[PDB]
Amino acid sequence: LMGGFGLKNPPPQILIKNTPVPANPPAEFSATKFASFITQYSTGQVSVEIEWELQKENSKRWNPEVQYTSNYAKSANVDFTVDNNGLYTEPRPIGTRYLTRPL
Amino acid sequence: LMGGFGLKNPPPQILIKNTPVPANPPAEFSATKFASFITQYSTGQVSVEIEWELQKENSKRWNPEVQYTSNYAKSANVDFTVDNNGLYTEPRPIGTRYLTRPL
Repeated sequence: LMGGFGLKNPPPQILIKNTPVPANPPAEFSATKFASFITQYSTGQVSVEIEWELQKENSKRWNPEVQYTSNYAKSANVDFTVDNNGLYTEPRPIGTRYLTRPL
Repeated sequence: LMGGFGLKNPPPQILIKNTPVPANPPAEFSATKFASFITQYSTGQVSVEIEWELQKENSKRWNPEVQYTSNYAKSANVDFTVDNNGLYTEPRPIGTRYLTRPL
């Protein structure tokens, strides 16, 4: 209901964890669980590649369609860009429904 | 300078004429040119087929382009349509320059 593709078998959850690295243990054995660890974290790169199939528009409509367009007029910023502080923003929601089809 | 494709050898001129059909000549010979003809005209269909080659847009631009679009708001007529008397009209000139390229 929030929109998109209902899947019986969706893309799987991908789970990641830093492996615990104990700190120095005591010199005599204790059966108590280790509470003492070397503080650490991890970083890397992730890539996602998705192939999408397209359904082409077959229309015989004579007159021009409504299209999504950026405003041609001047402004202080460009839509869907960073500002002078480096903050990327999205000016508005963009749906998918522009082209038309007979009912 | 009015725009378009300069051609050394353009599409040729296609010339058409109704063939003259004399009216009834006099019963004695005259060498004078016929001035008297059966009035007629012609009608038919004409087809023109042009193949156009396209140059695709390769851009890496991140933000959306300016696009030609029809206005989404309501109005009394639809652009590029006939009116209630059957008169087809063109609301405005449409150029070709919307997509962008680096210089």
